Amino acid sequence: PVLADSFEQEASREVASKGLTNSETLQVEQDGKVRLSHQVRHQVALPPNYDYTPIAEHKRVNEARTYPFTLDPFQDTAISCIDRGESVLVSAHTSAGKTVVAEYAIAQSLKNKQRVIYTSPIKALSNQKYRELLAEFGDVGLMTGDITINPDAGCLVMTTEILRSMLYRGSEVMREVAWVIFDEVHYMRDKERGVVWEETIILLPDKVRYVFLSATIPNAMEFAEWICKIHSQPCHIVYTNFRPTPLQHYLFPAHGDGIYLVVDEKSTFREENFQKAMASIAKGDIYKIVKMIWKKKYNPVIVFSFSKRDCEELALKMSKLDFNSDDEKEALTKIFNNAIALLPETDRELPQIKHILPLLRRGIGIHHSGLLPILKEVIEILFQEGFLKVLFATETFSIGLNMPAKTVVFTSVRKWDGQQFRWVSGGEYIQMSGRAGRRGLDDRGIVIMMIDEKMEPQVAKGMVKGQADRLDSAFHLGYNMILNLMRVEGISPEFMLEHSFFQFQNVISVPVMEKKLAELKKDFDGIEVEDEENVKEYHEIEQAIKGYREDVRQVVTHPANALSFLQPGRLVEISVNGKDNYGWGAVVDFAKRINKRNPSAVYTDHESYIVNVVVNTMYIDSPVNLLKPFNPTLPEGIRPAEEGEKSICAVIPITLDSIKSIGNLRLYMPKDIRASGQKETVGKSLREVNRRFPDGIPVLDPVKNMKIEDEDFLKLMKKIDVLNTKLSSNPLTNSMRLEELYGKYSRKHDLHEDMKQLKRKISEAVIQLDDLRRRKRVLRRLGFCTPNDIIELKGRVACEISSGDELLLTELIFNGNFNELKPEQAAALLSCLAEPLKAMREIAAKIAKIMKDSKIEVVEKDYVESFRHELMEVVYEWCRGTFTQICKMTDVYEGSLIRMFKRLEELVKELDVATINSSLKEKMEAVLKLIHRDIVSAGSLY
Repeated sequence: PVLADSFEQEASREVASKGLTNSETLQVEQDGKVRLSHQVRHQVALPPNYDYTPIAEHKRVNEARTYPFTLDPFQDTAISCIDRGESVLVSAHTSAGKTVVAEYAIAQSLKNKQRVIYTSPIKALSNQKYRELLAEFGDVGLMTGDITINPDAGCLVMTTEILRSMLYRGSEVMREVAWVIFDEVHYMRDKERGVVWEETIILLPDKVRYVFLSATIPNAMEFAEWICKIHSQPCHIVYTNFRPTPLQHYLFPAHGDGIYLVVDEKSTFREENFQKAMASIAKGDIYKIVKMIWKKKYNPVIVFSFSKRDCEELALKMSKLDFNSDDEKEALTKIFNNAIALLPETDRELPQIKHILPLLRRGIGIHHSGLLPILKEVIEILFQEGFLKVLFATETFSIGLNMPAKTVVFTSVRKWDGQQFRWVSGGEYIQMSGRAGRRGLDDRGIVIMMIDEKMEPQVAKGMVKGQADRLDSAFHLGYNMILNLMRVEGISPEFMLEHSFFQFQNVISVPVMEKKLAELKKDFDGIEVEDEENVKEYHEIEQAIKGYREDVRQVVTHPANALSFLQPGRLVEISVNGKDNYGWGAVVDFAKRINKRNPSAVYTDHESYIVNVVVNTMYIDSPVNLLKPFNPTLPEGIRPAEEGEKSICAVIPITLDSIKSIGNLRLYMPKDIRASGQKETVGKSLREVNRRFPDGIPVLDPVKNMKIEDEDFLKLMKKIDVLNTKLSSNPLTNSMRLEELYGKYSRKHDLHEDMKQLKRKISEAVIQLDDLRRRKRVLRRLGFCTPNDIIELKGRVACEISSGDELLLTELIFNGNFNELKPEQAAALLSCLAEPLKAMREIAAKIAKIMKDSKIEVVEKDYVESFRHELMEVVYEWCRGTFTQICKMTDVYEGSLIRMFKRLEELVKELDVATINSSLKEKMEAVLKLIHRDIVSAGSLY
């Protein structure tokens, strides 16, 4: 395919505000308004020799849909693609200003008595768009699993999954369908729902036209080419950095009194205001800012926290304040109780609505991942109406609601993940902050970023003036899809892979690699070194030496030997993960690693113990306030200081792989921790000891000190002497150029091994094929036949898609006909004293030996513990019947229930797809009755 018709256009709007500062933010226009611009870029991907007319030159004859306001060029061009009948992709921020474009496509379809599909990811947003489209268009139709009404329609709204099935099933409506409109296309990078999007598209007919709707996305021109490649047709892209109601961006430093406009409505980076801000460098800070905003009247606020545990402590500490808005509570309680009575009664009690309602009263709440879907949409409507003024809410919203604005306040600048404490990304920042600002209802949206760490200009420039995450494919070959590939005709797995966006992105990367591997092949074949033959043998010998003593380190540093040493004060040589030398330090303590985020986790012998060390070589700006206990993942920003930087004393966690050597020395370690100078004094002792051994600290001899006398060990040391001989005995007896000719050849060798690894990434769809090949090799040993056609067992999967592992579950059926009180062991596969949990584990490892036999991933415990015993006895007791009792048996939020209830249940119950093991199909309808009625009519529409 071919790229053409590229152009940028400028556009500018008018709004004036001083906001949260002392001065007016922008140089003012006479009206009291402010002239602000935004750019809007377009290009098209065209098929070879396609007769194209430049979209700028186009004139629409017949306005399908007509609009009251002046359209924007980001809109106006998309609409001319649609009217040229040329697929178009639009990314802009969720002003949902995109809607204008969709509305046009629809109306254009129905004007032509054609049919057109509108897909969103989620059943709910299907209803919301449905109601919206219904009110404007009439013959609209809704297809969820949940709801399905007037399908004999011309405008059909369906979940993305619906469509997937329909393309796989009878391409039925499809025949009359002109345009398919994908909302929230950026969801395709999701590791989960992200394959649905890709698959679906891939399936679709080269003859249907597309309208893609995205949030802003860096490279989307890679997306259109793909469409232009696989549905052989023109695809336009339409991007804008437009912001519906401009944003302002403050840092609130944590000593906490002054507040600094850091990025403007341009976005001009207020560099000076910033460096002022960093200079003025944590519970109560938040209250100060909470009160401040209700007082400064930037009225409703989402206070983003990254954990559930934070949103709950911080929403209640502001439940002291706005217990007012209570002449408003003289109205609130009523639509809030439009609910609790709609409940089952026993499931209407409990610490559920308890608490909550003062916060409701006090114009406040929290935001789940733990509440109830109605508990949260009452809130969402409480937020819609602004009855709640501060919701202490979490990163993650229902994918994705509509939310009140004016005020967005990050409680932080960092995110955990077990545990990197890492900076918010460019991407994360745009989404979360994207919530501040309301159309018309706000002359500006406000972003306030509680910072608490010295942070470089280019770091924050990346975070506050960054871009959104790449759309990168999330495709991969799952079984219950391979089968469906196999069965229905015309459509090979091998056709899917070659057609995936994934293999596409990979296809583009290859000329990229080539240009550099060809750029590196000029440079390795550019460095020529004298007596290369003589240098080499010398270079290799020194490297063989390098490699053996590494083997030695691995022994010493091993927990069988090391641990018996290493008392507080032990001197240790730190090179963490091999790249961060922090030199000598002293042991504070150590501990068996306790991986809490993952129960069934396995660690190396070296990675299995965590060591605390005082080092004094720590870069001074390292946010050492961030590293957590016995968690040797050192946050980005925590580095050792290099030649000519300032240092400090810190206590860091390491693994035994971070240890370069154990000294034969112990200094004094205060058991009084790092308490008020205690770690600094040790810092002075390290300074002393490091000054007392400039050359180095005497290392413990493995043999004379550590009683290490393995036969295997000694032979290693012997090899070392053997080399050290041949090496010394080399005619680079101080060759006067030894450091010059080594350096010259080492660069040659470094570039050589690097040209190898880019020679490998290069040349290799041919990557995805193996899992395909290997999944069939697994599959044939089971349910598909050996010529790769679907047999019986591949009926006991292929139709599923909601598989809690479709193959361990298909295999337990044709084997284990249990009782009634014990088969709640589906908790073991769908949640992520008398036990039949060995029947799945004896069956798994065999299945997992196959997955090992067909050369896929791993059997060993990780496949066997892939199916979790953790909450196996909890969901087990629920099979015997209170809602309030079961919640006393462990520690999982009451929102984990309506998911896993509908996730352990929806696993047991879609077995639609036409009959039979009798004893199953009956004792299991019972299995479905003993849990549904305990929280009966799930029921949740709006």
